Amino acid sequence: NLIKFDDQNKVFHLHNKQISYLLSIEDGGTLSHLYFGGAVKNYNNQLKYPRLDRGFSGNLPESLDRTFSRDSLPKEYSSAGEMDFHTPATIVRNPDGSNALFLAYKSYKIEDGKPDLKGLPHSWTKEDDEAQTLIVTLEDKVSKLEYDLLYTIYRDRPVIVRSVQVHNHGEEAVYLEKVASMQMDYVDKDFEVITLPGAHANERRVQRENIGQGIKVFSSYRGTSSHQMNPFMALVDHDTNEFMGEAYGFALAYSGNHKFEVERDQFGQIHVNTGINDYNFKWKLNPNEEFQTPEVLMVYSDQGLNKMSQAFHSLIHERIMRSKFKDQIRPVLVNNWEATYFDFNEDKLKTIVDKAKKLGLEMFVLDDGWFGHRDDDNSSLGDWKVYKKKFPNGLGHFADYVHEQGLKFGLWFEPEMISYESNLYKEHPDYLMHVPGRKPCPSRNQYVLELGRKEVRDNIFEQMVKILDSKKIDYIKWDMNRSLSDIYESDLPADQQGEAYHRYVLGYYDLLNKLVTRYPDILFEGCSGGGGRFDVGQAYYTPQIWASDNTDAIERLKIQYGTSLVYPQSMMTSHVSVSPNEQNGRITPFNTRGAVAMWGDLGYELDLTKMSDEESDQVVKQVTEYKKIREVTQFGTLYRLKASASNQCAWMMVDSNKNEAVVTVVNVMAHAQPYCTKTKLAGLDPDKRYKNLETDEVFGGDELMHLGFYDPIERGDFKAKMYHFKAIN
Amino acid sequence: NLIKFDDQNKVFHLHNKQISYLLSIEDGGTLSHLYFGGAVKNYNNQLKYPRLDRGFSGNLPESLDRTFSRDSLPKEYSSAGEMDFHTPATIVRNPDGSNALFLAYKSYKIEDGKPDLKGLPHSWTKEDDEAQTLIVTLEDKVSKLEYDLLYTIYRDRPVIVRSVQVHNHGEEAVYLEKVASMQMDYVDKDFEVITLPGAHANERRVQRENIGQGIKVFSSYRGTSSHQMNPFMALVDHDTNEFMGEAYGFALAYSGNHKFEVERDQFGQIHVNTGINDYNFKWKLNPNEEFQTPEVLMVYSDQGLNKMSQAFHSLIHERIMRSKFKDQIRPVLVNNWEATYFDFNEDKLKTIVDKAKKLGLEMFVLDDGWFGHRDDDNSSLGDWKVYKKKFPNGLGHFADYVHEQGLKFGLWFEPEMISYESNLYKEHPDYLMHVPGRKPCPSRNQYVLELGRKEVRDNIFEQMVKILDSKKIDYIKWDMNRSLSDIYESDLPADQQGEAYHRYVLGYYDLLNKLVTRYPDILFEGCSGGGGRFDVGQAYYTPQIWASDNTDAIERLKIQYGTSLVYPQSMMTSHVSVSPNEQNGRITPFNTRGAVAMWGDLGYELDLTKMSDEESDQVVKQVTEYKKIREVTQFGTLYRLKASASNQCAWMMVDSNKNEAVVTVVNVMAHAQPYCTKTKLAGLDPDKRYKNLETDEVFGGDELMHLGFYDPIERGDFKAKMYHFKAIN
Amino acid sequence: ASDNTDAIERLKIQYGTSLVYPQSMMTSHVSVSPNEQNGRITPFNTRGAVAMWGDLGYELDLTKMSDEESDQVVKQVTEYKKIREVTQFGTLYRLKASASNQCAWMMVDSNKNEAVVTVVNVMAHAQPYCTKTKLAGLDPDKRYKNLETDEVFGGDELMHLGFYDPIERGDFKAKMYHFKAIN
Amino acid sequence: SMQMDYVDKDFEVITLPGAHANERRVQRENIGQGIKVFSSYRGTSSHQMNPFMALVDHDTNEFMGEAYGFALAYSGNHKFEVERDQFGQIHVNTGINDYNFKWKLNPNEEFQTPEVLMVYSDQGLNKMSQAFHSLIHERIMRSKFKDQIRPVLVNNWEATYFDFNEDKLKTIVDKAKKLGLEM
Repeated sequence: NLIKFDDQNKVFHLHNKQISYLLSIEDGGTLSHLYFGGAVKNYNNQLKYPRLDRGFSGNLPESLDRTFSRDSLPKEYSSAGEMDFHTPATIVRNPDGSNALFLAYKSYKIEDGKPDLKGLPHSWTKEDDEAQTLIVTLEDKVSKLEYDLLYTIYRDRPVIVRSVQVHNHGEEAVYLEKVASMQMDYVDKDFEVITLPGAHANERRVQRENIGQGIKVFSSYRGTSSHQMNPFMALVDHDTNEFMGEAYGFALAYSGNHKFEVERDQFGQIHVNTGINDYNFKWKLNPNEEFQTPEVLMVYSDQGLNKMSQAFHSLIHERIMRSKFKDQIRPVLVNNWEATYFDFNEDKLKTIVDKAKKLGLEMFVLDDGWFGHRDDDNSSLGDWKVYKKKFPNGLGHFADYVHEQGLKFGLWFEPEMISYESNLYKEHPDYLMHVPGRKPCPSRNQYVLELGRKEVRDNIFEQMVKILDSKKIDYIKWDMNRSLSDIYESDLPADQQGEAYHRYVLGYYDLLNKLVTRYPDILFEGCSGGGGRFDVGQAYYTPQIWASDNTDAIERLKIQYGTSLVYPQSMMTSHVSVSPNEQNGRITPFNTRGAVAMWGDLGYELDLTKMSDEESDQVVKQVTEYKKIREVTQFGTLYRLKASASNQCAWMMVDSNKNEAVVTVVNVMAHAQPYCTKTKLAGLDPDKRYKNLETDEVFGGDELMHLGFYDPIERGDFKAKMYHFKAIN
Repeated sequence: NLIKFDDQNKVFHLHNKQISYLLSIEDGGTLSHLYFGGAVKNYNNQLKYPRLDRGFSGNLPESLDRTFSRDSLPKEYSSAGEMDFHTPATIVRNPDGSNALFLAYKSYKIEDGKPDLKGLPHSWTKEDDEAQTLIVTLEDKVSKLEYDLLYTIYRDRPVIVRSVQVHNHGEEAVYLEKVASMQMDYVDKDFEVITLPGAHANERRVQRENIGQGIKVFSSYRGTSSHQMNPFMALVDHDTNEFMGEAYGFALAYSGNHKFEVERDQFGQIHVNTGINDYNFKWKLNPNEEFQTPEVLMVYSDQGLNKMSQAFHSLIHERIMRSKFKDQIRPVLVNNWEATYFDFNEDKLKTIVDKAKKLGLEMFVLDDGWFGHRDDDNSSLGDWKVYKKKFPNGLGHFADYVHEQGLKFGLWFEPEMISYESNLYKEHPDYLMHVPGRKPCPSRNQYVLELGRKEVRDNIFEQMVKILDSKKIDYIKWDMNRSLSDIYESDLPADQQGEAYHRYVLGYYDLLNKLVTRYPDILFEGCSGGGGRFDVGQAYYTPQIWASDNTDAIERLKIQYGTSLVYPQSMMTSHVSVSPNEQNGRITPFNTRGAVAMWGDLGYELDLTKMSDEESDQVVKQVTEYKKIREVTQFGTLYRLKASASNQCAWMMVDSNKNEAVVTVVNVMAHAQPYCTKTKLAGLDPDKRYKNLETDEVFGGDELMHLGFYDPIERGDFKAKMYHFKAIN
Repeated sequence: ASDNTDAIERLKIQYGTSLVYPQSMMTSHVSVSPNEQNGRITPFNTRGAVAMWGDLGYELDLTKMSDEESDQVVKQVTEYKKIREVTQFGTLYRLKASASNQCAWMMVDSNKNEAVVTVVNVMAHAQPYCTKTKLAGLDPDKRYKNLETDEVFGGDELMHLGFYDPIERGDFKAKMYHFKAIN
Repeated sequence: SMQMDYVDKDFEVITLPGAHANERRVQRENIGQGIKVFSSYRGTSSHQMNPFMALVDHDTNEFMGEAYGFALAYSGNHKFEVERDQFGQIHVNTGINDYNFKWKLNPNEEFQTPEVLMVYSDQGLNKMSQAFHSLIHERIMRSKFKDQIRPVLVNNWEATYFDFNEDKLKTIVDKAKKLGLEM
């Protein structure tokens, strides 16, 4: 069906209408990568790697053929100790102290659908016939280890999904010092690389570079996927842009330490690994045990980055996210954090609720400060019980009030964290993650829990169900405000402390899965001081994620633009916040804040009771208009049109039948002598006729995409305009 | 004089007329990097790092101050487990299984001269007073480790030399999983990075790149400094070129596995480590032991890359090389490898000696094939006794014949290597480096010796002195023709197998040092399939090195150009070889091979007896000319003028008093309609008057550097011209 | 120099004008905000600092200024009279071009005893990169007192080390420095 | 007014294009084969293209590298031509634009062109600019005021446009006086 093995020339071919993926069994049972790209009907050996004696690239054991080398062949995988000098995909530590591993082809099987990954988020299928998986097994006969390489192709997607499962069939333990989820080697490709670096309050700007000889590394070891480097990269041709050219995307489905490596070697070849970062990673694999890596989603586009991005959005939204809310319009909420910070009580919050109701908002979210005795960020983490001074009648009483006003109710937690000045720390001080005999380093004056221990998770779990069993909470904002610095797990032997990072993430997933599974009618929004854990693995549990603590309309342009490179727009949230902006002091028009916050799932995060009449009227109009378009903005096909470095940022959504489109154009710097700009649309049907619903003028889809229209000329920095088109009969 | 500590502001200042280097003791005893660059007389706290609370950049143990972080401060050093998220300079494994180290300032001392590095090559002083060394001690009071950071400054050079010595003052062992020789952090610099990648027969092309957010790694783990990536890196301004702009050069004095890391972080700062590669590196440091790293040479130029390169040339030549030959003109020799390969006997070689004498050559080097039963490269490594079939009366009989013809005699060895097909292997099979139980991988159908074992080194040492004590050998070419792939040392415990790479190099150095020390009157030429081990460390033992097995005049332009970026031209050798070229098939003029080969130390490597009469005449003239100019070409100050991607490559040497200059200009591709080009000189005295010794015309130095001269126009590819100027009274 | 009197677009106009023409040849006025030609909003102090690069003037209805703006004018005028000999006639060095997100320049009197430096930041950032400003045109062996802080630095320090620019929130912000050689 | 031909130079060209309310941004380009023309025929030297050009090495910046500056001393139509030819040589003309220029020169008459100032810097654009500043200020400008501090003036144009009378201007004058303005 989708996957065939030609036993004549030892070539595996994964194939659908859009893509072909070819790999083969070369000399020494070496698994060789041939091709990933546009579909071909057949293969006829034209990509067999040329034989050449290359100085200092050595050969297979006992071989006299100097023209074949594992140091030059493009491959599907690699290891330390096989006469390869590229950065290896896997590294094993053997009882004799060596790091040797020499993998050779053993067998394969082809099966329908794709197997569940134990303890990890993963992509899946609705019907078994919609995908197939190839599992190629390699073995080292001396250490008796077997590596299963998994490859999944979906029938209807330009996607290959890969991961690795290691098995110890020997009599002694080994340690896994590194296990990449995949490796891909290219020949005669002159790619550029695109990644999404950033910082707190500055996530995921698009960065794009040449690849020189050596290794470029994009990674995190913060215990999280991180603000500073998203687990994603794309390889593109020099000329690829948003609308044309080839692109290969690689998204790692994992929310902890990642490592993407892009190496160009001495023969001009590009070698790529992705998976769990090997930094302090050393997994003890006992006899008869197995280790499963997270998976990587790989997308090929033959036609620009929007098309690449759209394939990620569709896969994530349709075959990764489990939430019952994933296909449901998301509520327009007010969140009180920037509005009040810690300085509030119930009565203060009730006036905000009352104002939210008059403005037509749909949900009120209670943010940090409701619990323990949290008056500031120096205490109380670990004590998930209401702070009575602020809620004298309990939380249920406030929740009832919110519901009474026609609003849903949301609540913030930070389940992974603990403060010295908490009841939790006084009763269970060993729950705090640290190295015994060493003072731990603080970050935001708090510390991290040992989520690798069941007892620790059970305690936090029980605290939480005590609040959530009332079913008065409709939504949970799950936050996480520091990286891991003191890496240890107190109940493991010394020789297993290389497991602490990954066991932390497994425990996080386990606790999280337990809560979203127990409360399927709760909308969970992920958060980590903004977008510090914004990845495909997280999507599996939370259908939306706070993109950034930076709520400036202008800096949000670059953050939402970069985020959309991988993640569907319904997965990121965006709030209208006060001006001057609280993080950078920028002054922006209220209407621009609105229009930028409608790209993600719209909400409000400012003190609504302090808005002028004029601002309130604008909120009324924004919310009324958003309710009419949000099915299209939240779930339509997304096209990036213009990137902010150009002084304009523009994007649009089109519904799946191309009958309706919503376009936004934002101008950054004003100029006294402005150049005329045009905006051209994308993704319309050239033979439909579209009415501009503001002006009632009608335009062929062909006109909107080829002619476009003039952006209106106006004075003032930071101005936006929106357009709404609908196909007529 | 050169080093001061201000104990009130806690600032160390190393200073001479050219450079200043500033570092301070910051909060928490954190050693902070302030500045390295043009000299300043005083310092007044203006570079104190700004305090800002940065999200997810955590703080010191027990500190309430969030505006200071080891994750944002620029530093002299760093480690895993100190709340820093950059790639760490050092990583330690403790008995409790953790990788935590927390270093804090302990004390300093300032000494004259600089201390010897045990078991390693290093720079040194002739008079104590020409340099001073600052040693800053940092400690971790829990593990009781102490790290000594050494900083040496020479009075008359724009150089800082750095290394690290780790001491275990606790009661239990630790393991060192990484120990960088140096770290340097920069603020608000938008550098490009230059490196010297290549391949076998394609070494050290200049590569130049932008630095994006993430980590760029330039490294080797071939057990040698390598063909693929030289242990060198420079950081430069975007507008820096050969003649102007700032440049920072870093050369690691080490001939094993290296790793240069250049990270640009989330706050736009650039973070650099250099040292021994941490790949499979794990050094067990028992109580009361120490570990010394190789040193790094750092050069600052405020005026282009020529001036940076010249500071390295001068340091290497005057204060690193130890050979009695280092200041002596190098012989014009013939080497028979490309002339005959393996297919020769004594009588064939004698005709070549005879022709060499007629042509005025000064030395004959007997290359591979003279020993064991070496008829091809499938046997005999490890059997260093003459091959009686080829030398029926012994090696001394041939050596004597060479001397009778008035030439010196050189001999090739590959002391680090072993063939299965050898007496060495038959008698001592366990000398062969391999993981017990695993067939080793072959490369050039040979294997590596366990140089980490005294027994093994002594065996080879004794074989070699038996030949060399005859006093009949004036020169040794020391070759090494494959990388290390099966990494183990049979006499170490399993938990010390992470010492195998570094013990191998230490053993190599130990054997090499012993031999060069016993034979001060022998000229040693290093080699490793060409330039696979061309580094500052090797220079300490061998004053010249075979630059590449590529002997094509045109590809050698790029190899020699990139080589000269760090290494004095007297350290590289270059031979006129046959056309068509044996490696790439290019056809070049005999004159062009001559001119390109006089940049390095000139030699011939082709069957002299087969040359036409016209070529013999060219050789006679080349050799007669070279003897006149070679004091200037071999030891004069070097200036690169034009790089070959321009279609021209040009360079010149000027003697120390600027009275004599030799210039070479090579045109690569001809054109039917050629543009006129000019060549301008550099490094002359503008107020001297220089006679062109071919034409007798006289030009002011100012004219030669400002006006230059037209290059002659000719047809034909791959043509060269040389000029020789001398100052007149 | 231009009918455009926006402090921010004036950075590029004044920068390109100075490529050829002495600064005393161009005039620059403090004008109202929002700017009348492009609608940009800028701090009053930034308009002052950019308008002192050329020969300073005011072009706005002085009778409509708030008391706070009038005090700023009094202070701008008082400061400008002290320094204008150097800013109008000192040797001009451009230091930073606005596309870098900063525009900076400085004037040094003919004996290198006095210098006036201006640094203007265009876009604010939530997560700002530290920047330094290095001076040019000073005597490396003179010692120069910052007249605001009273701290003293060698000419060599000010040109090779420079100093950290202060980190502030808000778009379109300026800082000036006045150095004078001491005995 | 002049012509300059270069051999084996791989210059970039800097010019000062703009528009009304947007004059003299720095622009910097490669020179390909063909002719690049920078000019005015507005009867003035113009907002759109200042009569100035510099040729610089690729690595030249504000502080280092060679630069050649060419300023045409003329306030009418100019034309700067930078031609790179079929043999890689660079040919430059500067003078009065020839566009609808046709001057009848009778027997025994003469025609004098405006002059071009050419500056060579061996050390960056600041140094080039400083030489233009010094020449223009000391050897071109004739005005008695050229060496005198320039007055801090208020100009009423953006303050009132056309809508004023004397009484209104007098209130602005009074306020200007309180603020310490001089004209």
